[PDB]
Amino acid sequence: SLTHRKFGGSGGSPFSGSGSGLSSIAVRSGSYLDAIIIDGVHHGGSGGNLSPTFTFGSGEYISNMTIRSGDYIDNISFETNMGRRFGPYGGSGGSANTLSNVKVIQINGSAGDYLDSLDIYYEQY
Repeated sequence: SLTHRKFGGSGGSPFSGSGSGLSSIAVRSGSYLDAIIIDGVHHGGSGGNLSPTFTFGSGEYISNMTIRSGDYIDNISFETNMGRRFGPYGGSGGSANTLSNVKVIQINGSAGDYLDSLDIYYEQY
């Protein structure tokens, strides 16, 4: 069943993922998530360090995700259905929330200098 969940604060300007799906993800992070790079498109600032890009294989998707957040996105980590891991990247602030047994289909959000928020569209199993 398809649903969505917002994480983080109220600031920044809105962005969207590609629209249908999600082919690759990288982040910039320090103490917080500075940026999320979705399908090669940058959303957020130029601070922090750039992660390697995670590129989803055929039949591969985000299945479990842990996000630390307060007013911003502090940390992102995920696992896929193929057992691959991304992160954790970011700091230790905020509070943790986990999507468990999902299939993420799109990531939208809001950003300025940092990644303020994410709105994750996923199938909840």
